[PDB]
Amino acid sequence: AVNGKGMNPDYKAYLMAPLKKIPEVTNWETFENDLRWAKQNGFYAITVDFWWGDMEKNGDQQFDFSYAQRFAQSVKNAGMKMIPIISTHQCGGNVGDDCNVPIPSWVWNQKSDDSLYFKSETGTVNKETLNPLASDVIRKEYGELYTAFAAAMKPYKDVIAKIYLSGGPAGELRYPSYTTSDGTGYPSRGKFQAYTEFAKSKFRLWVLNKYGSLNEVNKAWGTKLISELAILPPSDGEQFLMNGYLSMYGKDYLEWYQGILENHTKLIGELAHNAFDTTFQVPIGAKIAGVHWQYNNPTIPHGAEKPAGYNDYSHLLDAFKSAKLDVTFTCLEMTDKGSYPEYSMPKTLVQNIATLANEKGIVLNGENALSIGNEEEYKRVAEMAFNYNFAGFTLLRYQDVMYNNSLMGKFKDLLGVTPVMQTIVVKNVPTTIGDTVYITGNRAELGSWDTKQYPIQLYYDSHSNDWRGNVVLPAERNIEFKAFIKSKDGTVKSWQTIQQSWNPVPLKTTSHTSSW
Ligand SMILES: OC[C@H]1O[C@H](O[C@H]2[C@H](O)[C@@H](O)[C@@](O)(O[C@H]3[C@H](O)[C@@H](O)[C@@H](O[C@H]4[C@H](O)[C@@H](O)[C@@H](O)O[C@@H]4CO)O[C@@H]3CO)O[C@@H]2CO)[C@H](O)[C@@H](O)[C@@H]1O
Ligand SMILES: OC[C@H]1O[C@H](O[C@H]2[C@H](O)[C@@H](O)[C@H](O)O[C@@H]2CO)[C@H](O)[C@@H](O)[C@@H]1O
Ligand SMILES: OC[C@H]1O[C@H](O[C@H]2[C@H](O)[C@@H](O)[C@H](O)O[C@@H]2CO)[C@H](O)[C@@H](O)[C@@H]1O
Ligand SMILES: [Ca+2]
Repeated sequence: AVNGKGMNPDYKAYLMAPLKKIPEVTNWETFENDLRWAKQNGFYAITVDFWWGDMEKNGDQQFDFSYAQRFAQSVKNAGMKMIPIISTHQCGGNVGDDCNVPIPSWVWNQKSDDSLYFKSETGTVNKETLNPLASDVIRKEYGELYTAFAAAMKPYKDVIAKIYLSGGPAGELRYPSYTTSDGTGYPSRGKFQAYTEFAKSKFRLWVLNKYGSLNEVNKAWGTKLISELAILPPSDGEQFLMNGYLSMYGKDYLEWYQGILENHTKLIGELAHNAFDTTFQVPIGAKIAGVHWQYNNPTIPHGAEKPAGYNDYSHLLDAFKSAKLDVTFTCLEMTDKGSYPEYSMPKTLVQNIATLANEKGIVLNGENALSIGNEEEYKRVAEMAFNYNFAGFTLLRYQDVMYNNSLMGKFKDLLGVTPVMQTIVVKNVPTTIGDTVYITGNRAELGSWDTKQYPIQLYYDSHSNDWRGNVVLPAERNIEFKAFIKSKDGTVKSWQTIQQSWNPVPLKTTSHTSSW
């Protein structure tokens, strides 16, 4: 892995349940057998969307957690674990969606203004999830839902390994900037979603709070606004993305725009910990979307991410740290393209995100954005998961591997692995002052023969005059590896004579000793 490290010892593989209720896909008894099959293939737990639309459909405080309890019961019967997602967003309308569960229709009647939903640059209304600006409504509703959910599920604490929160559309903390109705679906630029009167008012008040008066606003932005009502979000999204973002106005607008998501993150994290820490005491997390298109568009740099709300990932992740929420990035199986017209750089995106997360000490989890039908995508996921310190990987989705033994087997081999500590010892290494020693191998867990950025470092043992390292390896998987030497300048000086192997890596911690 990067930084002379290896795979994360806490790595776990997860399986996404279907979007629709289990009975609409199969039966509970078969489902229990599926779970056992999943566990046998290296899956630690099943993640599942519990839709707000299903749990509080009829009206405020009219809960129904029976499906969830029933699901949990079967999970318990299979001797499995589960990760509930309190899906406060609509199922249907997003990529891969095979469902139709809008959030409770009554919620939209909690306000007479337009504070609850989103409106795009062109007026497209979106009601997939509550507008995070309506923090008062969010605090109440989410607080009540989380609290009631905790009580109803308390007797199933034993099978709940983690709890996920939904920070926006598709269960991700972002704005609904890429949708078919708004004409912003991949791979087009996204449209900003701050055009409801309420959003314009909030931005206006935020700006005036920051500078005090319009006169000071005009001084800071170098503008000549005639009235406070002239303080508005971008009137021309395209022009803003081309050059407007560079101005002090642009920086302020984006700070506010992303800031809303950061505050929302802190709010839901607070509400979740209050409702769950005592009852379950398990990690809590939220998701960030991989908006990889328009990444390197020369004309509109990161033209899809900024409208989605992603302007500064470092700053965004800090909010997750403050809220004590683990992060899941949802797009690891893709390769960089960076070519017209999509300007897609998903791999670069994931690496940057993973790097920030690791630096900040944020538990990082990953998912594949689209269904995987080939082993190559699994290898791409593995390269990212095992070289960028991911603590977990969740496969979308259930059916793809449950009904494809071939694919299921590839997954077990490459991603359904159990990490195990092992000591690697290499003797008679002809190193000189300044040299460092590393090992690299065939599997992703070993850096896939990369010597530049993914090798695993070994350390000299002056007591035994050899080089050693405690490495995390995939249990019961065959491996091939070789130690090699890097000079002070970082140049690879030489390699170990014979290629080593472990067929397979022992389940119990031990050591592998070989000579250079
Ligand atoms: O069961 C959990 C949730 O499952 C669904 O949400 C998934 C979604 O299906 C999945 O695609 C994803 O990854 O999120 C991002 C993704 O990271 C982005 O890349 C992008 O997807 C685009 C593709 O990358 C691109 O190649 C092309 O296909 O266009 C895609 C969409 O424009 O956008 C999505 C955001 O939706 O993760 C989520 C979260 O698990 C389901 O929708 C959701 O309701 C469930 O909660
Ligand atoms: O709120 C002030 C004005 O903001 C926008 O205008 C921005 C524009 O979005 C940006 O691309 C450019 O670089 O700067 C101007 C401000 O000088 C709105 O479009 C205007 O209607 C607002 O008055
Ligand atoms: O680059 C992929 C191959 O890496 C190694 O091959 C090394 C070899 O170990 C070393 O002794 C020699 O000097 O250089 C080659 C090429 O870098 C693995 O041993 C191979 O299995 C990989 O395919
Ligand atoms: Ca309520």
